[PDB]
Amino acid sequence: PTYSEMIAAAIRAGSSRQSIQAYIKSHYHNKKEINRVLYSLLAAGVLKQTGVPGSWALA
Amino acid sequence: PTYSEMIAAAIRAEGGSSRQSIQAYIKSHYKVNKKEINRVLYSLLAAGVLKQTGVPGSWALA
DNA sequence: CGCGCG
DNA sequence: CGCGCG
Repeated sequence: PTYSEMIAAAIRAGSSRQSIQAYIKSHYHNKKEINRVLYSLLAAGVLKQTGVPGSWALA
Repeated sequence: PTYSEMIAAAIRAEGGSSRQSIQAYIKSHYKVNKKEINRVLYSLLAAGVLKQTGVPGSWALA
């Protein structure tokens, strides 16, 4: 479905960008593209950051 | 001339040079983006040709 | 190496 | 907004 729901499913299943990226490919693109979506949701209040590497979780 | 030669020439003409300073000098003396300049500046930093002196940081010969 | 950057 | 990154 939409990238936000696929990322939400990855977190439900603190998850990193690499974890989220691997969940989407193995269940359903490049590091830059996924990062843009992750930071767009962070700007909108859907996600929260917890570093190096970037760990993501649902707000 | 090579990027190292253009960058050095930009640094000497400064009256301590910023990336935009080096970029503007090159673009009006030879008319040759941000990633390509920073690639060379930070490479010449690694080889000891240049030194940093902040945000975005100023460049100078070593 | 965190990088998403326009 | 520092970004050079591969």
